[PDB]
Amino acid sequence: MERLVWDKLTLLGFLEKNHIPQKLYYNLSSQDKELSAEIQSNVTYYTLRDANNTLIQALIPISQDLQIHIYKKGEDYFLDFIPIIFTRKEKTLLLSLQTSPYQDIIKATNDPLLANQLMNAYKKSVPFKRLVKNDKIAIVYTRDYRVGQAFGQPTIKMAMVSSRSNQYYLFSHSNGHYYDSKAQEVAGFLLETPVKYTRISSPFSYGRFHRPHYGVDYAAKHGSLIHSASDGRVGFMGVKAGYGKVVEIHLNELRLVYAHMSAFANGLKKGSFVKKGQIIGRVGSTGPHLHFGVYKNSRPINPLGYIRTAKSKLHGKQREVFLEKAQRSKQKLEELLKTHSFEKNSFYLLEGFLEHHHH
Ligand code: NI
Ligand code: NI
Ligand SMILES: [Zn+2]
Repeated sequence: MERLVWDKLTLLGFLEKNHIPQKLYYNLSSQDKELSAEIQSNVTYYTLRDANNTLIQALIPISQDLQIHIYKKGEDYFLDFIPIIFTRKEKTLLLSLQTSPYQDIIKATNDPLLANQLMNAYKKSVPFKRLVKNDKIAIVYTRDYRVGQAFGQPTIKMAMVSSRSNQYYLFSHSNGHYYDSKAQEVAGFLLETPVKYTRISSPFSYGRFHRPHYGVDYAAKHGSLIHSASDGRVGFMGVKAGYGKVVEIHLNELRLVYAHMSAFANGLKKGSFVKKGQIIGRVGSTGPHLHFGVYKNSRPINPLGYIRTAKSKLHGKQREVFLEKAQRSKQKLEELLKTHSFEKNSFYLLEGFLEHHHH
């Protein structure tokens, strides 16, 4: 297949451009239409054409693990939402600061995405802002690959920065949030419910085997006020097929989506800075509901996990398992730092983490 980069088309625009009957979109359920609205610009997608240059297949990612599959069978086109098959690689970055955290990470990885994730993860960290030459930064992270090619964003499993001989750790969890070594949340966001809803008509779902919905649908009256769940900056504001009128707001590594609006607030525009609690529009059905979506580092995440008044902590068996892994991870990081000298090199980018050792 040809590997290409998505630019500005909608699904419908893509169908039109390639002479695929547009009913393939119009016939979708409203849930599938919402799903189809999340094709991001710059995603890598795949196409296959026949001798006539007719589009006979396409694979278009809508998340890190779901994609649209369009294919011609006999005389007709079909559209499925299917899993993405991928390979995951783990690396360990070990770094002695030479210039700035950001520049050094780029030097060692050539990856702005990872560098931005670290800055964001430590955004409120006082020791982080006070890092100086020869302070240490370690990151254990994974990246996902499709036929050899990385896609989406990396995932930080563990990070550590040292300042004045003290080490400041954070760890990911399968729930998508970061935790310190006492299993309490760090680098969180306190989001507020953005509308007065009558009920949640459809919660967030990965749709995973034991259905995918990448937001929360809040049933509300047409015209109900919609308030920003957070501070941030408006990125997009307008109409997207499947979402109707929508506002997107960015804050650190979050993108927050508010869809199906009947109207935007007067004077709101692309680039507007907004405050948590500020009115950004009104509920519509462009019956009525607000679709509220949250994306961390490009990946959809359950918004409800961040609507809380306090910082989260892990509990029960989740806490036990976490702390066990955290201890093992900390011990292993020390061993790796002992066995890779910053006299020889300012950084090391190592294959794997727990299994990494020499002979
Ligand atoms: Ni090594
Ligand atoms: Ni061995
Ligand atoms: Zn929805």
